[PDB]
Amino acid sequence: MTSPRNCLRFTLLGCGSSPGVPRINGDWGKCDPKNPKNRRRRASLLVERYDAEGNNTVVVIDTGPDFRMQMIDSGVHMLDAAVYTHPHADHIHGIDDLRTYVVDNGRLMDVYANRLTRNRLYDTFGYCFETPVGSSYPPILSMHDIAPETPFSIEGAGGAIRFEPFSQVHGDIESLGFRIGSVVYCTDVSAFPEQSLQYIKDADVLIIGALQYRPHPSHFSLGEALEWIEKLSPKRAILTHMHVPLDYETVMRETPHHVEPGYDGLRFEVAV
Amino acid sequence: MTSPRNCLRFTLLGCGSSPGVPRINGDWGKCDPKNPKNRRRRASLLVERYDAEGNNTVVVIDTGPDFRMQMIDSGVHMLDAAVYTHPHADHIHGIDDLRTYVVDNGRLMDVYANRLTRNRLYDTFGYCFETPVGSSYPPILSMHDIAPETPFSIEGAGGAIRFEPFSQVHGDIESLGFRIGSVVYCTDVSAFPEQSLQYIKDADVLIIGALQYRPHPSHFSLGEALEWIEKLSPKRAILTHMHVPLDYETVMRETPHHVEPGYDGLRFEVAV
Ligand SMILES: Nc1ncnc2c1ncn2[C@@H]1O[C@H](COP(=O)(O)O)[C@@H](O)[C@H]1O
Ligand SMILES: Nc1ncnc2c1ncn2[C@@H]1O[C@H](COP(=O)(O)O)[C@@H](O)[C@H]1O
Ligand SMILES: [K+]
Ligand SMILES: [K+]
Ligand SMILES: [Mn+2]
Ligand SMILES: [Mn+2]
Ligand SMILES: [Mn+2]
Ligand SMILES: [Mn+2]
Repeated sequence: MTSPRNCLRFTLLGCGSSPGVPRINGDWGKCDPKNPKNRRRRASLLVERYDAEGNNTVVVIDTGPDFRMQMIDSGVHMLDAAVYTHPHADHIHGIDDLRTYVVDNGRLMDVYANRLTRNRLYDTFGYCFETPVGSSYPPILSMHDIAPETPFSIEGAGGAIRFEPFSQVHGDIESLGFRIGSVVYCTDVSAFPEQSLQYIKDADVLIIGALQYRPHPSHFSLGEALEWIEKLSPKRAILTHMHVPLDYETVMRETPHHVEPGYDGLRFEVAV
Repeated sequence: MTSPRNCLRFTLLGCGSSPGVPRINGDWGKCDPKNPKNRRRRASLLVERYDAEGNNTVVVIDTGPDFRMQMIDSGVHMLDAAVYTHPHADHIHGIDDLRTYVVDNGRLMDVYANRLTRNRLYDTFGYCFETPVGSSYPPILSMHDIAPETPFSIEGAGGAIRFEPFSQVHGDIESLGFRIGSVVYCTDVSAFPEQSLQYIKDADVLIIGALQYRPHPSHFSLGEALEWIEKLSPKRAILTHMHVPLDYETVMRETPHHVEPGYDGLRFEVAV
């Protein structure tokens, strides 16, 4: 058997900070421009469940500006739902590209967001939900609420994928993290509230944001992320949302064996 | 002399329709997937003026979702201004990526838009103009009005670039086209008003949208674009905003010698 079966499969679609690596002006920072692993798209995760016959349920976490190229390069040509962490540009400005799937599926695309995120999507992308005055474009999205500490499930051809959302502090706003089975996704986080600890401890894989070496008001530094990894004892940790000071080979050396920097297209399967 | 001097230089950053080619679901339509010229980013044009010493003024027309990769691949690492045609997703959803230049230039990025476009950018990207409640992010953009039949000039290190905007019908809304010297850029157009004809006739290069073979309410078909090219007698025409029915090699054969389909990265210099 040479295709995925009886598993969850995770693909790190993007592992960069908000301006990407390099920045738009060609700035690679301290990254080796010759290592393709240092070319970073904006942060996003693809989550799939495969059954015994290889049928799949497919869910994306965040639709940033790189969403179209991320999906094309993933090789996965269908989508059941999108789930959002928070309403920052690098996580939402690719939303229009969900249109194609609406035509393929013959129904509105199910999207999942908390109230803060939803209310900002309605402000800035209202035409995706309701046809405005002077337009003939039908809406393309169907909104579902999510909230910390309330699990939700997304159905599809591979069976249901159950998400456990939890609260994160992200500078001056809240973002969501998610546990999916044994795998935890924590991007855009500067502190973990006490009530969220149960969701983040004892993960088989912890995917955790580490922006740079120096402190930043909205994200963990590398040292802060490593302190959390030591406390939470994941079997493996993968760093994400990495900015131009963090070079792949350098960070690989500086971190424990069970910890690695992410790279775009990083893919693994786990039991379900 | 092996770098540009004493010229205008134009780069077709993107030549695709709104979902790109291929679509996000991997659909190439009738395009040969093996020809790299058929991989199309969303429509945008880079305009540069170089002086005798190779100093440049750099202006982008539209900042769609592909804007960051377009600029990186262009090799041009600075920007003086952005000019907008109309407020559709494929032309504006990359706007946040102007942030990097604001830091480099030490001043807000000058953006140019008509009232319709400006009012939609304020709705959907207000935080780029004014810090909202609960935020510490400074604004990044400085807005300037443009209107059909009123020329405007953008200053920079290579000298001024003079734009002549004009009205286009684009289905149920108006879009702007621009003449820059001898070069005319007409994307997202389904009809030309009589008063715009003076700007589009007798171009050295006419860059004109041709979506597909079949009629569409918002864009010229290939046949309609060719009818206009015959009436307007440009020396050379380049087709843009091309959707998945239009294969590069096929359209090259079907069109007169002085007419060609565009491709991403297409670049030419003209006298100033
Ligand atoms: N009010 C806002 N709405 C959406 N995006 C914002 C807002 N304010 C700032 N941003 C952008 O959100 C991103 C913040 O990046 P991060 O450091 O990854 O939390 C940057 O792309 C900012 O330019
Ligand atoms: N009210 C709106 N604001 C912004 N973009 C829109 C709106 N309505 C539709 N669109 C998108 O704008 C694009 C229209 O594409 P075009 O066929 O190139 O004119 C598509 O990406 C649409 O999903
Ligand atoms: K390591
Ligand atoms: K031809
Ligand atoms: Mn972010
Ligand atoms: Mn953020
Ligand atoms: Mn368009
Ligand atoms: Mn349009």
